Amino acid sequence: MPKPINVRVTTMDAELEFAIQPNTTGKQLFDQVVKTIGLREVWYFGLHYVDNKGFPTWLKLDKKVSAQEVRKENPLQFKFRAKFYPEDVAEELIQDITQKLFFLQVKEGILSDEIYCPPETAVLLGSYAVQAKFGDYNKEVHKSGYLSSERLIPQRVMDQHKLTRDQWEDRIQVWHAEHRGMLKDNAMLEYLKIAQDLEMYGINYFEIKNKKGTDLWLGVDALGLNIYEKDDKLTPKIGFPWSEIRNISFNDKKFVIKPIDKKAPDFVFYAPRLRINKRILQLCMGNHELYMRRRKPKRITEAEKNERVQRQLLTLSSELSQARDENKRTHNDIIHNENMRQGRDKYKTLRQIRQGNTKQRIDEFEAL
Repeated sequence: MPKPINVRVTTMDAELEFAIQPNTTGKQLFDQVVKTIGLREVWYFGLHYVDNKGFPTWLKLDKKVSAQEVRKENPLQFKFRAKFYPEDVAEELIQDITQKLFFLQVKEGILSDEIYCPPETAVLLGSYAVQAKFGDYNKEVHKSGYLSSERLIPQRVMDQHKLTRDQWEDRIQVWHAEHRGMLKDNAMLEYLKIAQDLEMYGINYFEIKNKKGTDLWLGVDALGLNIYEKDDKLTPKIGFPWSEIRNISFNDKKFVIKPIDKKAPDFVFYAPRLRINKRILQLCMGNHELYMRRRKPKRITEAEKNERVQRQLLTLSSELSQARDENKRTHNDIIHNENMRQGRDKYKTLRQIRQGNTKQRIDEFEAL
């Protein structure tokens, strides 16, 4: 008689605990999870685990779960998370639940400083998250200190302003009040629309090298491939949109990305670890396929589309200037500020690094 296998699956805000069988496939486990939570925009999501050798792995839906060398423990431990992001959160997400799971996952990344976020944006996001959780601010319900348990902003932002925790709470409350009338779901959407303009939003970074051995980063996202220099993960230097990419493959350490324009050269780079390379391939093909499906069945910021949000950000800029402690800036702070001083942003930079033909950009790449 087959022995049942106890599993535990967590989403950003729930846990599921049930038993599967030795013949249960990843797809069957995945389907049980999404059905339980009522999630139907399944193309964005996957189950993540650690294998019996210590490596973070995404579950294959085709294979038996018992055959994927999941770390032996009772219960087996999985995390249900977004593996891919939409190109534009505003145009694409359909369900409340889908929006929520993205909102929670992105917010976790911002708060942990996995995703760099400048002070004024961080604070405004914080106030939108507060609107989402609490609903309309009401002085007679939300007495002083209602925010005392909240993770409002990244520690870095707190470290560089001469404000107390109580002052941070006072300031976030004022902005919370500004969002009166906004449905919780739309506050979650507004949060995502703001966050999606961040330099590091939605990007998976991988250590790579060009031919002459220069250490670089590869960025894989819904829009395409970016190349970063070793000490600057905010500012891509060279870019290849998915529209120019025919296929992606690798062998051992060598990645070959072929062009749609057959007369263009191949984009070639190196990455040292087999397991990581399998993941890079999956992320590339996955993002590429979604990209193509959107088109064959000029990007601006949320601030630029949304005059009110634009004013809110600049009002916060003025409000935070006095309290700023200029000796507390981090490396990423410094990079971001210099980009801003030059008038740059995510989309301007993306268009800039994508100019020139494929060969010119590959030649730049090999020169780094």
